[PDB]
Amino acid sequence: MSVYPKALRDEYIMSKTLGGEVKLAFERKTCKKVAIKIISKALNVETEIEILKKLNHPCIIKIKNFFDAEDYYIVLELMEGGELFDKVVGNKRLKEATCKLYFYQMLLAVQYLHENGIIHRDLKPENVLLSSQEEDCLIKITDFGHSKILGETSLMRTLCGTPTYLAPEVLVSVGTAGYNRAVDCWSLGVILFICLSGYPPFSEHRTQVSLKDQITSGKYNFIPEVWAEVSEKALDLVKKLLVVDPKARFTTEEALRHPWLQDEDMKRKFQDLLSEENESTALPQVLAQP
Amino acid sequence: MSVYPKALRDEYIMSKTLGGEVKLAFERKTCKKVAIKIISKALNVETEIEILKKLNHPCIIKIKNFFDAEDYYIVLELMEGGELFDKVVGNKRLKEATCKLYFYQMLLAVQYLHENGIIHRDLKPENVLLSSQEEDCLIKITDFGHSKILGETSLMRTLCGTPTYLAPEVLVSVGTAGYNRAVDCWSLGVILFICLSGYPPFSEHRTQVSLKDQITSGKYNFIPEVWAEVSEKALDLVKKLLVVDPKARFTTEEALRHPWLQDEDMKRKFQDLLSEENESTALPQVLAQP
Ligand SMILES: CC(=O)N1CCC(C(=O)Nc2ccc(C)cn2)CC1
Ligand SMILES: CC(=O)N1CCC(C(=O)Nc2ccc(C)cn2)CC1
Ligand SMILES: [Cl-]
Ligand SMILES: [Cl-]
Repeated sequence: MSVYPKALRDEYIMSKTLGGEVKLAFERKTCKKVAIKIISKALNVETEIEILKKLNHPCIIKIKNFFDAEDYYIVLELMEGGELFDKVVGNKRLKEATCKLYFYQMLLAVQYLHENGIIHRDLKPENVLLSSQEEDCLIKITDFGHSKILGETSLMRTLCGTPTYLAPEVLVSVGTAGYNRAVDCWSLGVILFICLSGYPPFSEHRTQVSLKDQITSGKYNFIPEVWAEVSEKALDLVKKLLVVDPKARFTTEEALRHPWLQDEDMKRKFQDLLSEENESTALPQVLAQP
Repeated sequence: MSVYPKALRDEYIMSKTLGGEVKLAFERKTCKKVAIKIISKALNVETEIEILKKLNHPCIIKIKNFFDAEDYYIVLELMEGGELFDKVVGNKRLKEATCKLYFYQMLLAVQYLHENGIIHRDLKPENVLLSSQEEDCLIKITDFGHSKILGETSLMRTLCGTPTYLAPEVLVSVGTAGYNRAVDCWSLGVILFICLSGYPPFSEHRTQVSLKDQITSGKYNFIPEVWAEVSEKALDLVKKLLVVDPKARFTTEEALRHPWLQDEDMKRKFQDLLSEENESTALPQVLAQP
C-alpha cells in the first residue's frame, strides 16, 4: 500500500475513508473528529487553501490544517450528515420547507463568496454538506478546487488604452465582462430544481435532444405531476435562476429578495441552528452597565 | 534622483535613455551595446522573462540578462534602427517592397509564437524594432508584457465531466474556444494597413462613428487616392486580416501562403540579411567527406 506523512500522524489519528479521497481522523489535542481531504500530486490546491483561509462564513466549510507531502492533505471540519447528494439520489425529494431552509443557506454562502470576489464554479449536491442527520440542519458549501478569484482584469487594463490595434471580439466581450459569477446562480437553480422535484432539469434519459441543446435553449424537462406538489413561488424562483442570458439571470441578492424566501419561520429556524452550534465557541460578553 | 543596483553596475556601464524606460548600456565583458528595460515595482514580469528565455527566433528579441532589485532590469539586445513606429509616424509610408519584407518577418515571428503556445496581444509599430538604419533590415518583435501562454484550459477540464450543472454561456463559449491567437492576426492587419497607406484604418479623426463601432463593424477608413499607389494583392491581404469573425480571419499560415508573400526576391533579401547577421556567431562546420 502506502503511509501517511509523519507530520500528519503527529497531530491526527487517521481512521475510515469517507469517500479526491476524504478520510475520517481524530485530532489528538482535542479528541475531536475532522475530515482529511487527500489530493494526489497543485495550482488549484494553492488557490483552494488561500480561498479557504480567507473565508469566514457559517455556511462555508473551514480549513483546520494543511500538509504538503507526497500528496496534499487538507484538514477540514467534519460534517455528520454527509452530502446533500445522498438526500436526493434516485428520485428522493425533500419537503419544500427543508428545500427552503437549505436553499436560503446556499444563497447566503454564495452571496458571501460573490461579495468576496470568489466564484465557486462547481456547485452541485455533492459539494453541499449537512451538519447533522436531522433534516433541520446547517449546510456548508465545500470543494473550492475549481474556484476562481475576481480581481483587476486584463480587459480593464486593455480599455485604459486606445483600441487602434484592438480586435473586435475583445470589444464585443465588454458587454458580458463581470458576469462570470452568474454561473453559480445557474448551478443554484439546478440544485433547487432537483431538491424540489427529485429529478434533474437537463438529462439524457428519456429524450432525443442533446444535453448541450437542452441547456443552451434552457428548455428544462417540466413534469406537471411532480411539480403540482410544489408551490408556484418555489417554481417561479427556479424559473428566474434557469434563465439562459447571464445578464437577465437572478443574482443571489435577487433570489434572497424573492417572495419564496420571505419566510420568518424558516429564518428563525436558521438563526436557532446558528446559535446552537455557536454555544460551544461563545466566550463571555462585555455587557453595558447603566 | 536614484541609482542602479550594484549587480547591474558590475556587468554594465549604463548610458543614455532610449525611451517602461529603456536605457543604452555597454556590457563590460564584450564592450558591446545592449538595451536595458527598466520596469518599476511583477506577475507579467515573471511571465515575460519566462517567455523570452524559451523563445529562439531571429525575428523575436532575445533576453541577455535579468536583475530583480527596487525595479526590474531586463537586459535585451540593442536594435540600431529603433521602432517601426518612427518610420510610419505622421503620414510617412514605406515602399510596398519594404512593407512586404518587414511584414513577412512579422508573420514568421507571430507564426513561431503561435506554434509555441504564445499570444503577444500587444502588436503595434512601437513593439516592432529594426536591426539597422538601412531600409532593408531584420525586424524583431518585442514587449511580451501583455503576452499569454496557451495550455490546458479550465474549459477542456469542464468538458471532461457531465454538464448537468453547467451554465449555458460556458457551453456557448465552446464555439470560439482556441481562437485567442486571432487577436495577433487582427493587430498584424492594422500594422500592415498603416505601413502600406501611411494612415490608421480606425481613427477618431475626421469622423462621427465611435472608434468602438468602426472596429466591431470592421468598416475601416478606405481612402482610394492613397490606396491607388498600392497593389491589389497587398490590399486583398489586409482585407483578409481585418475580418470581424476571428474564426474566418486569416491565420499567420494563410497570410504566409497569400499571393502577395509569394515573392522570391523579398525571401532571398531576408535570407541574405539572416546569414549576414549570423556571420559573426557562425562556428566552423563538420563537413561530409566522400
Ligand atoms: C455515515 C456517517 O457516519 N457519516 C456520513 C458521511 C460524513 C462525511 O463524509 N462528512 C464529510 C465529508 C467531507 C468533508 C470535508 C466533511 N465532512 C461523515 C458522517
Ligand atoms: C538614434 C539611435 O541611435 N538609435 C535609435 C533607437 C534605438 C533603440 O532605442 N533601440 C532599442 C530599444 C529597445 C530595445 C529593447 C532594443 N533596441 C537605438 C539606436
Ligand atoms: Cl499509515
Ligand atoms: Cl547610478
